[PDB]
Amino acid sequence: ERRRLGVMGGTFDPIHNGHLVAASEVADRFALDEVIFVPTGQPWQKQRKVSPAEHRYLMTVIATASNPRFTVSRADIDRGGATYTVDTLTDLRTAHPDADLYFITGADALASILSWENWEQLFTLAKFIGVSRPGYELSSDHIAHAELPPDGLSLVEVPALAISSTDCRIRAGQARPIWYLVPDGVVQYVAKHRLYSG
Amino acid sequence: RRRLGVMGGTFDPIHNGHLVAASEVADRFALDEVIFVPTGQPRKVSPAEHRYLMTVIATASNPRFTVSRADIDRGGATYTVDTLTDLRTAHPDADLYFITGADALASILSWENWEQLFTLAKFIGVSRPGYGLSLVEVPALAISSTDCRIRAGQARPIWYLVPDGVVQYVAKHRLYSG
Ligand SMILES: NC(=O)c1ccc[n+]([C@@H]2O[C@H](COP(=O)([O-])OP(=O)(O)OC[C@H]3O[C@@H](n4cnc5c(N)ncnc54)[C@H](OP(=O)(O)O)[C@@H]3O)[C@@H](O)[C@H]2O)c1
Ligand SMILES: NC(=O)c1ccc[n+]([C@@H]2O[C@H](COP(=O)([O-])OP(=O)(O)OC[C@H]3O[C@@H](n4cnc5c(N)ncnc54)[C@H](OP(=O)(O)O)[C@@H]3O)[C@@H](O)[C@H]2O)c1
Ligand SMILES: Nc1ncnc2[nH]cnc12
Ligand SMILES: Nc1ncnc2[nH]cnc12
Repeated sequence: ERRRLGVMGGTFDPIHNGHLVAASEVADRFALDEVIFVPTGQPWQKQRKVSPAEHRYLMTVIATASNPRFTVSRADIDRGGATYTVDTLTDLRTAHPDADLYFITGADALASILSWENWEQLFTLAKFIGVSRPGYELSSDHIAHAELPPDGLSLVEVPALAISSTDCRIRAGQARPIWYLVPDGVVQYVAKHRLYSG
Repeated sequence: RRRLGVMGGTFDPIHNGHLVAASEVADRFALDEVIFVPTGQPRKVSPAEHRYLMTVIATASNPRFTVSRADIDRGGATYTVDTLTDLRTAHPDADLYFITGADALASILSWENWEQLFTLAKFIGVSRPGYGLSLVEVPALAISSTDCRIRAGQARPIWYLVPDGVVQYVAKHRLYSG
């Protein structure tokens, strides 16, 4: 029986309960033995100043610590240059050569992955799961510009992804509470390091 | 004057969406405290003691949240005019703000003694996005107690939907499984 590993890729600025719900749901639905959270090292620059990678890594560790089936990888953080998912999966394939990999991320990010990165490598390395919030309307036809390999892509709606990291950052900047949006431990970490209150 | 939130609901189970909503309303309306009030109840509803205890577990860590037994101890059906009359007596010099799901509050004119309701408190309805009385949209209310019960019954996880402590409470008392 091959091990089945989720690879949960995100910038996580901050990680929030929506991400955790999504990973837990996908792990159960796809019978995953473990979910490996991989915070981005250097996410693509958007028109936005991302917290230092070490802060995002620690928040992800804090958030996932209590789950026996979650862990955190530094694979992207400890690779120089912009983060690309072919590289993420090559590294994890190396560290887990006998495992079946399932890469999990937001539906919108998965569209970007498929539009820029090489499909031959991507679908040789893993299957893909796109998770989306209520009201987000994307078809599997629209997530790619062409037909995808057989069982290569699944899409999963997760109601708790109504919670967004952007909303958490704005609230923190406005000195509005992020209790219950964001895990205990992470709330206090955000505040004492003043990550968004600047 | 002191400003008190009154967070009314059946809470079967209480979940992180409820906690998010109460936290936002308390901040937005500068409430000194939010009192959670589990509804009295006779669709098989979990016994009132279990719903009360889950709500206590869920709110314990917040210095400004507490839980009242006023509805479950009254006996018989819950009417909010009774809830507010009880709390008005318990806190005679407080401005009350009654908070619950906007879908519930939509029928307030059909609730018992609506005339007295609007003299006793201000009303705040919290809703998920896409939705006298103020309305507050709360993205986290995409999480619903119905979804939590369905999952638990199907032996699917409710981690992170429901607070720590409440997850394990639900399972060890087999509330929805079976
Ligand atoms: N165009 C790109 O940015 C791009 C290109 C190639 C590869 N990737 C990979 O795509 C993944 C996401 O990168 P990002 O987080 O930087 O994209 P993002 O553009 O910051 O976020 C895009 C959307 O996806 C959601 N999201 C991101 N990761 C998620 C996750 N693990 N679970 C659920 N929802 C998630 C975000 O919600 P929140 O804000 O709530 O997370 C947001 O709504 C990373 O592994 C990254 O290496 C991204
Ligand atoms: N005659 C009356 O005076 C009268 C009549 C009806 C209701 N009420 C009062 O209305 C309140 C709701 O009763 P219910 O909970 O039994 O209604 P419900 O019909 O069980 O649920 C109605 C909707 O409201 C949501 N909800 C309930 N309480 C909430 C809260 N505190 N914050 C956010 N969403 C909430 C539910 O989501 P979840 O399932 O996720 O909570 C559901 O979507 C109680 O205080 C009840 O006494 C009074
Ligand atoms: N899935 C899980 N199993 C056990 N303990 C947990 N704590 C948080 N998530 C958990
Ligand atoms: N709003 C809050 N203030 C202080 N400690 C808390 N713990 C959980 N919620 C809290």
